[PDB]
Amino acid sequence: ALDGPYTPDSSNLPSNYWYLINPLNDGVVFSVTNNSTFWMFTYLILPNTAQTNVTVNVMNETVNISIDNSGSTYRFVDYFKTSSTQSYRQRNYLITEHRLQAYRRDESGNISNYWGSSTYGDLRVGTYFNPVLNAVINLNADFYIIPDSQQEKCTEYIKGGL
Ligand SMILES: CC(=O)N[C@H]1[C@H](O[C@H]2[C@@H](O)[C@@H](CO)O[C@@H](O[C@H]3[C@H](O)[C@@H](O)[C@H](O)O[C@@H]3CO)[C@@H]2O)O[C@H](CO)[C@@H](O)[C@@H]1O[C@@H]1O[C@H](CO)[C@H](O)[C@H](O)[C@H]1O
Repeated sequence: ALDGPYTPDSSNLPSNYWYLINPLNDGVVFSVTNNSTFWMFTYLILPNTAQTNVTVNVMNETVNISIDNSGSTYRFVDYFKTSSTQSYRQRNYLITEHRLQAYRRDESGNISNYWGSSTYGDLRVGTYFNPVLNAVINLNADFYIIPDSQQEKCTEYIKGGL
């Protein structure tokens, strides 16, 4: 149906596709930096994860972050900073039954992904207005590719699983 799966890869990805990651493992599943004003990664957290300080190696830095997930399903949590020496801070999250999240970089270089919760009723695509034109995107997960004209198909997978 879908093009894929492909093994984990880093590349300066094009803008006319959604990248549907299907991470086998928790932890860092996605990252991108422009090396100057924006660093972003997504951490997949298991259900019933009490608040924990964890050390992670991401985009060539060893950093410490807080993670938590008191829910009964998976939680993909976005972390960002806007300068080299800042600490990472949490942004949006996706609550989901499935090991699936999806990313797209728009033509202005902004990262979009899925936020919210299908079960709660506020699942949405949200865009972080922090351009990273030509930045290498690290997909730390097996993934599939979906043409940008087919966002509804991507949403279907995010909601329902593969
Ligand atoms: C107020 C509300 O709707 N709370 C929801 C909660 O919704 C948040 C999530 O969608 C997260 C995902 O990242 O985004 C939050 O909105 C962000 C927005 O995306 C940012 O751009 C903006 O800068 O900040 C806002 C605020 O941080 C949403 O607010 O999602 C949870 C989990 O599904 C819901 O349970 C929660 O609903 C509330 O649940 C409460 C008890 O658990 C109460 O029932 C309350 O009445 C519900 O509204």
